[PDB]
Amino acid sequence: SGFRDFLLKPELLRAIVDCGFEHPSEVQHECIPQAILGMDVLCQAKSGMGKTAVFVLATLQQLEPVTGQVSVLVMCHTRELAFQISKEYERFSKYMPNVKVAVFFGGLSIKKDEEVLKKNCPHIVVGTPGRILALARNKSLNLKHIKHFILDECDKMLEQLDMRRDVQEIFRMTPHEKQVMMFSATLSKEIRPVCRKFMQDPMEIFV
Amino acid sequence: SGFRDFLLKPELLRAIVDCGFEHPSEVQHECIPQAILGMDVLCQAKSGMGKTAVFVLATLQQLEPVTGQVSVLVMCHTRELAFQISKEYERFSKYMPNVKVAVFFGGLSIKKDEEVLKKNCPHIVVGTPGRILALARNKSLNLKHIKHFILDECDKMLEQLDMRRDVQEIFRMTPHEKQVMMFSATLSKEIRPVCRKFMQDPMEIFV
Repeated sequence: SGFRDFLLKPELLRAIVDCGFEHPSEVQHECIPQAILGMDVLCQAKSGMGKTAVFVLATLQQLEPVTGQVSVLVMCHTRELAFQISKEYERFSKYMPNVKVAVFFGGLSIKKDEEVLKKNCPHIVVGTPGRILALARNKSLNLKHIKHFILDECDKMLEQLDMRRDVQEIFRMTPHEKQVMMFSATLSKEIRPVCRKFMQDPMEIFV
Repeated sequence: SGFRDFLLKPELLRAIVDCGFEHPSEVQHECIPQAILGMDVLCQAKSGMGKTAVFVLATLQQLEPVTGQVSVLVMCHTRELAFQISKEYERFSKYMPNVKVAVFFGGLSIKKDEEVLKKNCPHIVVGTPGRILALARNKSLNLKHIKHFILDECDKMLEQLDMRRDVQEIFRMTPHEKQVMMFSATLSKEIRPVCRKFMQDPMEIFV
């Protein structure tokens, strides 16, 4: 199964080989090619289909790192998944020197997060709506350079009125010209339209 | 838990756990506790035993950061390993935003390496003997503050008479009061004594 069958940069393909993948799932086969071109995506895929890899690979492939600038924002509902996402970015960026990732899921002292943003500004930020919004509101987190807006476990986030509003306020702070992708193992018929309100003629896949 | 019993500072233990590390190798279990106390180390461990993690964690734990000066020097044989060591440092210094690392493995104009030391002096330097010595000789790199002298793939380095001489000249420029640690997948009986000449009653482990 050609991960090499995708148009990926050499350093990226090499990292994938090192991780021992060799077989994209049907979802990866149908999402990655379009995701790499910056197309918006709404994807419902069961556990094991490799949803994280889809956006991790797609965003690393499009990454045009600028020191002191955050260009990728990923948000999700569970703390465990947030760190697994960061783990994945590290795995696939093994041969891409200086690609920095930071996780802001909710640690006492927002000051610590501000210090990371100020002294070792990351290129990719992964976190929870509340904390991301707080950092954005106090100006520690500059969101004017986001080129990729990604939500994982997107239904759990948007189905809750309070978290939905937070995500909406954050979205409003980012550039219009950007890629938006959302993933979840479960996307009810009722929540799908809500996800699409953040996208532009997105590719859709439900399994 | 795994690394939770290593008596590492909060910010460091957190990075370890958040990065998904819960399985210290036998080598790491035996070396880390002593390395953290500043003990010199001579270690032979097969690939996958976590040699780099040993000195990355030990040195981050002992690091007493001073703006403008390098306190940790790591040198190895292969260019690829040099860059992965850098990734390891970045990974575990996740919650230590002020700590900076740089890689100088040659290949390009030394002026560029000089540019780094004159504007963004790192606390940790990783590179090849030839280039480190050159930067040291022209004064760009001040080695009078090194508290940790580390060699990975030490046998391949000390094996070559010319590379050995470069290492000896660099060593001579560092403070007497420092920690010296050497690692490799293979330490012949003939090169072990050569490694120990740079150490003071070191802990030795050969597996």
